[PDB]
Amino acid sequence: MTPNWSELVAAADPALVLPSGERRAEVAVPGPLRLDALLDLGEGHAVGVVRSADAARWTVPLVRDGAGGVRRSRPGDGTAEHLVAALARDAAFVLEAFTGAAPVTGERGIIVDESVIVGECAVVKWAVRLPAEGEPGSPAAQRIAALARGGFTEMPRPWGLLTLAEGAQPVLLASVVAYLPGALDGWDWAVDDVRRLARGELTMDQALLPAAQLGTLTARMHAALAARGRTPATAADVAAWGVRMREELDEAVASVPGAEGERLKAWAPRIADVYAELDALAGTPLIDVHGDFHVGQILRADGRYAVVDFDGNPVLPADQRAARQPAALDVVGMTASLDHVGRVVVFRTPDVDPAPVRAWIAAAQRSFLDAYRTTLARLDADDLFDDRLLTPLRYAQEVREYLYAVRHLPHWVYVPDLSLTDLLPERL
Ligand SMILES: [Cl-]
Ligand SMILES: [Cl-]
Ligand SMILES: [Mg+2]
Ligand SMILES: [Mg+2]
Ligand SMILES: [Mg+2]
Ligand SMILES: [Mg+2]
Ligand SMILES: [Mg+2]
Repeated sequence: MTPNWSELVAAADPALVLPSGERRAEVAVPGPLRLDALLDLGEGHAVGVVRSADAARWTVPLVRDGAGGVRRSRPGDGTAEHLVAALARDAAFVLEAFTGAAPVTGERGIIVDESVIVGECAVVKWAVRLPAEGEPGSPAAQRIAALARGGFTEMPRPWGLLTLAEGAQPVLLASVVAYLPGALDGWDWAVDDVRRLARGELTMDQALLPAAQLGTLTARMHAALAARGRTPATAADVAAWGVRMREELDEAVASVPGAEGERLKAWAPRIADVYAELDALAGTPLIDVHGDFHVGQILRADGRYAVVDFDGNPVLPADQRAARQPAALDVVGMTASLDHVGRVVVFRTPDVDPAPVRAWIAAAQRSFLDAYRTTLARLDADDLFDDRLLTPLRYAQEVREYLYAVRHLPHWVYVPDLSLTDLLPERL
C-alpha cells in the first residue's frame, strides 16, 4: 500500500521544506524530516507541519507526485486551490472560514516578501518557518480574526485562516484574503496626494481628508482588537520601555554623522527627559495592536482603504511580536509616517513650495488625531487611547528613522532631523 504521509515525509529529501527548493548541499536542511501534523486536503493535497533534524519547524504545502512520491506544492499544482475549497466546504488544526470564501480555482504565483493567487480573486499566503512548539509567532491570524469578528472591513476581506492549535495563540499556517489587483500602498498614494497639493491640483481640505480617514480607520481597528481584552502595563513594562528607548537614542547619537548628528546630540538630553516620565505611566492599557503601522501598510483604491501586514514589529524578537502594546504606538506610527510623507515630497520634488506641505504636515496630524478620537468616542472605546504616550513614543519613532538611515540609507537622516525640528518645543 502507498505509505502514509508520515513515511513519505520521513523518506523525502530534506529540501522538501524549502519554497525555493534544494540549496547547496554544503548547507542543506538536515534530515531526516519528521511529520508532526498533517491536514489532508483531498486528492493528494495536504498541509504538513514538518520538523527538520535541527528541530526547526516548517509549514509545507504538500502534493503526492508519482515521480518522486511527495514534493512541495508549486503554483498550479492546486494545493492552494484545495485549501480554499476546504474553507468554503484533524484536532491539531483550526480551519476558520469567513463569509465570502468560495471554492475558486486556478493558481498563479506572485513574489512578495509564499503567496499564491487563486481564482484571480483571492491570495493564499503560506507560513514557511514556524516558531518552536508552544512559543509565540506571528499574531496575524489573531489580528485578522479579531477584526473580522468585530465588523472591521477596511482590510482585504478575509476568506479563511488555517492555524495549529497550540501555545498561547494558535500558530498561523496559512491565510486567505481578497486579492486587490489595482491597489497601491501609501508610500505611493499619500506621496502623490501631497505632491498634488503642492502643485495646487488639490486643496488643503482635499489633501487632508485621507489623514482623517486614516484616523477613523485606526480607531475602528483598535476598537475591534480591544474586544479581545486589555492588559495594564506594569512598572517593569514601562521601565523596560525607557531602557530600550534610551539605548536606541544612545546608538543614534553615536552613529549619526554630520550636522544632523550634532543637532541630535544637542536634542538627546530633552528626548531622554521625556523618556523619564514613562515611569508614571504604569497601568496604561495594552491591547492587541497592528504593531508596524504606517502609510506603507495602507492600500487605497477607488476611495477604499485597506490595512495589511499584521505580523508585528520586525525589529522586536520574533517571540515578542504577538505581545500587547499601547494603542498609542499605532497612533504615533501613523502620525510619524504622515509627517515623513511630507518630508519626502519636499525632498524629492523639484520646484516644490514647502510652505503648503509643512502646513499639511501639522494639519494632517491634527486631522488624524481628531478623527481617531471622535471615532473612538462614537464606538465607546475612548479609554484604550492614553495620549500621555504621544510625545515619548513619537520621539522614539523618529529615533528609529536615524537607525534605519545609518544602517540602510544614510541620507534618510533628513527625515527625523526635519520632523524633530518641527516637533521639539521651539523654546529650546
Ligand atoms: Cl520639510
Ligand atoms: Cl528620500
Ligand atoms: Mg532522494
Ligand atoms: Mg540535498
Ligand atoms: Mg554544512
Ligand atoms: Mg508592509
Ligand atoms: Mg510584516
